[PDB]
Amino acid sequence: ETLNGGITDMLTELANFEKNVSQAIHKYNAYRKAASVIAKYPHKIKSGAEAKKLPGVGTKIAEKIDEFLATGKLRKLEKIRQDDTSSSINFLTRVSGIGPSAARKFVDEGIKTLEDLRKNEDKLNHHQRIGLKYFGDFEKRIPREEMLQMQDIVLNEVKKVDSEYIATVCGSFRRGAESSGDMDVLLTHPSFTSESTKQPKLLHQVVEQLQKVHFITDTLSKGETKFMGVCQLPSKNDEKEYPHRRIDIRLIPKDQYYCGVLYFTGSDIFNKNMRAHALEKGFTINEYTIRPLGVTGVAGEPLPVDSEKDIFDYIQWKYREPKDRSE
DNA sequence: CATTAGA
DNA sequence: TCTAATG
Ligand SMILES: [Mn+2]
Ligand SMILES: [Mn+2]
Ligand code: NA
Ligand code: NA
Repeated sequence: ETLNGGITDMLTELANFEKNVSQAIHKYNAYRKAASVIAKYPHKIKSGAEAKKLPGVGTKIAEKIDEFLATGKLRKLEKIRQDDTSSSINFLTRVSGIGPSAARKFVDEGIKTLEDLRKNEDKLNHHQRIGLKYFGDFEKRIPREEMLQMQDIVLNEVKKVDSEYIATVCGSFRRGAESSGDMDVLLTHPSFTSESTKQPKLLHQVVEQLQKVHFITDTLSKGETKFMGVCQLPSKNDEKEYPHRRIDIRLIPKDQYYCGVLYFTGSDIFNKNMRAHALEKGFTINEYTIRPLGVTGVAGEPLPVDSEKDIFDYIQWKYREPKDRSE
């Protein structure tokens, strides 16, 4: 957790690099498994040879480990950190819609900067355009103060469209969090479940509402169950307008909500931990359900849930407020 | 791990 | 269709 800190961090740097710059998935995957075990390793690593004793640690990494233990740095790391081309990819990548792939392509074409991106808006598709347009706004955290204003809007229309809708702004926002990356709203309706062969309008309607009143300003992607967009708080009596925010609305079969909702509420750790517990408690929990575990190894049979309570109940735990869904 | 774009 | 990108 810290006794192995640099080791891990250098390794992660290295790893990341294979994966983005080059396309060395394997090396790339090499580094993480390594980086993952050296972390669990309960003691301070004094040499490569020692690390080496680890699973995943080959001759390759040991070596790096030495140079790093030996001198406060790593050449290859030093070299990569420097290099303009690789530098450039880590950056273009910043744009929503840009990934390694395009980053490499763009680069090899001479697009290294935001400016270049502009001059060639044409080489970019709609998602990336939007990403470019809102670059600045995209990196800015979401003040809960705002988070609450937004939620208030969204719930407001939803209802207005159909009173039957059930919406839940999930995430850290849900989890108390002072700020948040983007708004995730879970959506479900009663006339929509497992079987009940869709109702795409169900997603569309609201999406339509939100736009009608200007909360939604752009669409990264709209399907029949997931909508990825851009929203924004009405710029008041002027002097102050609101940064453009990433928003994801998702449709759900009412018969999956809480799991869903459970799930997204996280925290990643609360999850797994909650998930690990369902196992002893003779179950299984995943994004959509919770099935009783049968001795024969595995088993099935979807337990019926009417709230996040039902689930705790099931696995017989303490109902944890979102607030304390921390770990 | 799964959904939407795209070309 | 594959293949990219975000979650
Ligand atoms: Mn989020
Ligand atoms: Mn999200
Ligand atoms: Na080994
Ligand atoms: Na990006």
